[PDB]
Amino acid sequence: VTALEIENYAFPPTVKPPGSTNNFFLGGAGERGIQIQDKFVKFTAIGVYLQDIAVPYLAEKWKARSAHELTDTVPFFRDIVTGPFEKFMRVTMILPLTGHQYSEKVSENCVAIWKSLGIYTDEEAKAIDKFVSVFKDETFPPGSSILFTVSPSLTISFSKDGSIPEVETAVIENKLLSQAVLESMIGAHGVSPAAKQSLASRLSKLFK
Ligand SMILES: O=C1C[C@@H](c2ccc(O)cc2)Oc2cc(O)cc(O)c21
Repeated sequence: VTALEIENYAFPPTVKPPGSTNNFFLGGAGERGIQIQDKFVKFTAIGVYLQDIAVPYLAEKWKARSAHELTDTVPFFRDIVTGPFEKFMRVTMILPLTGHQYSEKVSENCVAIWKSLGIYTDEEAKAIDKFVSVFKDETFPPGSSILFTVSPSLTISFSKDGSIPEVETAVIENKLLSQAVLESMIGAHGVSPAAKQSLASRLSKLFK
């Protein structure tokens, strides 16, 4: 596939997440913004990479549907989130964020929606606690990146720019946390509609 450039940040077509050794391709990328006082403040640029094997898996079930169709289909993105393949997310900050600011916002989203499905055990709370522990002292100037590998486990890595380090920072062995992080971005209530549309556009075409 092709590379994508989002808000002056470049996402190449392939990456090598640090922990894994599988091949990944850029499924899509998009900005993430919030609405404050009449203005859409763009905070991050998100790149969603998928393991190569995701194309045959998704091609079987989502072939013959237009990009417009896939964007609305909620089960299409749930398959991207939960499929039996690795996912890698790059979150590059457009505006500066502290790790506490980032993890707290990640935290409530993940905890509340887990209460939606009545799957919130005391284990996920421990996963959340570790997640917050990873981010506690981190700071993320413009251009720095938060890297997530979602594996059938969540691997967390940090970079001061857009490059991928050779060694992660932490691994959290929880399947729901690893999935929630990605759901919070490209899910039904996903904070990056633009990443969803990029994913819809690029994967449907790949299915051809
Ligand atoms: O990429 C971001 C930005 C982050 C954020 C924005 C502004 C702010 O003040 C604090 C955090 O919120 C998020 C929350 C998520 O669940 C997943 C995400 O990818 C993100």
